[PDB]
Amino acid sequence: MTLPHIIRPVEEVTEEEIRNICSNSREKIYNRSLGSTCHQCRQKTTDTKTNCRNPDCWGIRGQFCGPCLRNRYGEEVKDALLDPNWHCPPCRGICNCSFCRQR
Amino acid sequence: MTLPHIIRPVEEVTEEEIRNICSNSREKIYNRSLGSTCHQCRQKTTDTKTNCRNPDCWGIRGQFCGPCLRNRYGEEVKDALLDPNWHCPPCRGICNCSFCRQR
DNA sequence: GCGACGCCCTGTCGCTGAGAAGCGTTTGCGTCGC
DNA sequence: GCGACGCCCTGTCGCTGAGAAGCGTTTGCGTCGC
Ligand SMILES: [Mg+2]
Ligand SMILES: [Zn+2]
Ligand SMILES: [Zn+2]
Ligand SMILES: [Zn+2]
Ligand SMILES: [Zn+2]
Ligand SMILES: [Zn+2]
Ligand SMILES: [Zn+2]
Repeated sequence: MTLPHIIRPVEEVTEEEIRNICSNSREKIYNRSLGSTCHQCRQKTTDTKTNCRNPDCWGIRGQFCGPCLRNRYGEEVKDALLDPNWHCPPCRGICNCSFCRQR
Repeated sequence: MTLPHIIRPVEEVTEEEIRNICSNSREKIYNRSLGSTCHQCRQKTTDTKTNCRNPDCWGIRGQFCGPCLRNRYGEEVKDALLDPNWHCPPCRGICNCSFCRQR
């Protein structure tokens, strides 16, 4: 029951995907089917999340919303999506979410 | 895709289950459907395996065949099945299988 | 001390259930003679 | 050094793919006045 992690090439990031990056946590649209869960805030919403490009990454641990990457790590989702070598904070061992920081 | 770990009470261990404990690795009967995998030797066979009674155990990591528990840990499967508090070597942190010992 | 109301940077954790498995290439050792 | 054949305690590792996710109870702070 692990969601397959697919690495999206930087050249295939579209303008609509960039525009649908969340700019405020309260503006999110929840969808139990088409939404994607942010690893940090654990909300399943339809705004664009990051895509970890580490081949050894798995599941949703690499998916971060606009506000969460902005506020918890000082990184922009738009920059991460256009970064060919971007690795998620869990991959880098620097994730400060409520679960990863006690561990 | 994790096999549910069910704790079998000692009072419900039957005579047939005891008799079907493997006494020699070469006598095992392989069955891809009704067999059970031994965590140590990773063979899926129909001989009786151990049942870890630690509630926090999960999956097949607690299932050990007769010869493997006998040879790798000096414990008898019959004694382990009749032990109300028996915990698998992975739970005890003493598993010496090819995977757990490099880790 | 517990939570209101402004401020600026517009924000977060709890809980359950989660945490592989098994086919394939798989079976000890020591002392010999290839 | 690589693998045969006896011995006794009758035996084991490699590899792929595996390694949660998301609903619920969820949103910063400081300084006030309850
Ligand atoms: Mg799973
Ligand atoms: Zn988030
Ligand atoms: Zn990652
Ligand atoms: Zn984390
Ligand atoms: Zn075994
Ligand atoms: Zn166990
Ligand atoms: Zn092990």
